[PDB]
Amino acid sequence: MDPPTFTFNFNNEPWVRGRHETYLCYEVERMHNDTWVLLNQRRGFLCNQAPHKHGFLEGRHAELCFLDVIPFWKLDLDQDYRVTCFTSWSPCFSCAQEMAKFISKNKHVSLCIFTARIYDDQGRCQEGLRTLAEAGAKISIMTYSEFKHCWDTFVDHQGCPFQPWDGLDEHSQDLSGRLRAILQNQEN
Ligand SMILES: [Zn+2]
Repeated sequence: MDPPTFTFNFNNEPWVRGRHETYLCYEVERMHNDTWVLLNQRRGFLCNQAPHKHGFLEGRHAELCFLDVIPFWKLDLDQDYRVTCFTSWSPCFSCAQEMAKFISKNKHVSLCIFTARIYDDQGRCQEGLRTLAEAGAKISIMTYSEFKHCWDTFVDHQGCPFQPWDGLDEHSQDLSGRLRAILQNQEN
């Protein structure tokens, strides 16, 4: 892990050059009712690009890979599991359907996804976002404070301190307004 490894992916603001880049960072934790074990010491990353070794990209979603990663770890249903995924983009329609059904098959795992920015892939898909909030695990806008936590865990700040600002958080407040509308329509 490099000190700016997390900042590099988040510093993709300029990536708007006509190329599509996806960066996903996630962590896994084991929790027991008697005690809680934090495997934060280890971490991993997922990309939405298909494997280069087979040749040209064949098609792989970064968010979809994480959902398949849980079942690959053969997690125990009798043991509590807490998994968090850090991503900054909207999920593909195929991922929305899998995210809702996935939790239905595993409600014993606490899954939380933070999106720095949310863009609607298509219109009339507002219903998918509402369902995604209910079954698409818990989703919230990443705040600078939350970013600081990922900064220490994903990168060894030892010797390399991160200086956070309330600039990105200001944009999140406006984004929360649009997202609030989706949650505001939460019919009782
Ligand atoms: Zn997908």
